Amino acid sequence: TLYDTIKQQKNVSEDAKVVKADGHGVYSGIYNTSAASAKKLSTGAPYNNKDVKILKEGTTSRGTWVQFSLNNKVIGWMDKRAFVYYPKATNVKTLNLTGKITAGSTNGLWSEVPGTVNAKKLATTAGAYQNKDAKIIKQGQISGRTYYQFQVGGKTIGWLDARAFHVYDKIQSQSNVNWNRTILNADKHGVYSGVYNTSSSSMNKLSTGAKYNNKKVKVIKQAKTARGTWYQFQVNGKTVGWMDYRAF
Repeated sequence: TLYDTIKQQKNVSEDAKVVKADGHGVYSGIYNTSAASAKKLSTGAPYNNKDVKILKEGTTSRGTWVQFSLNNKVIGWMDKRAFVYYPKATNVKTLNLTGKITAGSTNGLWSEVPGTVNAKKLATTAGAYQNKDAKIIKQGQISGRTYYQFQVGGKTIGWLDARAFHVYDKIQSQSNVNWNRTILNADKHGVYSGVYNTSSSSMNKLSTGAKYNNKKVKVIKQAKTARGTWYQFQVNGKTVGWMDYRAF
C-alpha cells in the first residue's frame, strides 16, 4: 500500500503539446508505482508549449500517466492532464486531380490539415490563388471537412478546403475516328474548345449547336468523361470544336 498498482497499460502513437504543466511532475515511471517512480524528476514547466510524442499510457487509482518524448528523446511519464493531444486527419489518401481554385479568397490557407500537428495558417485567405489552376495531390479530413493539398505552377502551396476547388473531369478515353454525320436539333447542346469540363477553357461554350442544324459534318475524335461522350467535328474541313454525341 506504499505504491499504487498499474491497472492498465498500452502503447500509443500520438502528438501532443504540453500545456500549463507547472503543477505536475515528470517521473521515471507511472507515478508512485515503485521507489524510482515516487521521486519527482522535474516539473513540467521546462516543457510548456513544446510539442511531444506520446508513446505509452498507464493508469493507477490516482490518474493516467503518459510516457512522452521531446525530439524523440524520451523524457519520462507525466499526468495525461498536462497535455493537449493533436487530432489526426482521417481518410488521408494521395490524389492526382486538377481543377480551378474558385473560392480561395473565402478559405484559409494551411500548411497541414488544420488542427493536426505542425498545421500553421500560411495566409488568412488563399485569395492569392483565386481562379488559378491547381493540381490536387492529397486529401485529408477533419471535423467533417475535406482538405486538398495542392500545387500551383509546379510548387506545392499547402492545404485548402476541397469546397474551394472546381475539379476538372478526366478524359477517361479518347480516340481518332472518321465519321460523317448530320447535325439535327443541337440547340440544347453547346460547342466547346476542348472536351467538356476537362480544363479552364472548356467550361464555357463557344456557341450552341443550333447554328449547325441540318448540316453534314466530319467527326474526327471522340472522348468520354463521367458526364458523357463528346465528338470533335469539322465543317468546311476545319475543326469547329467538341459537342455532346446526342447532337449528331
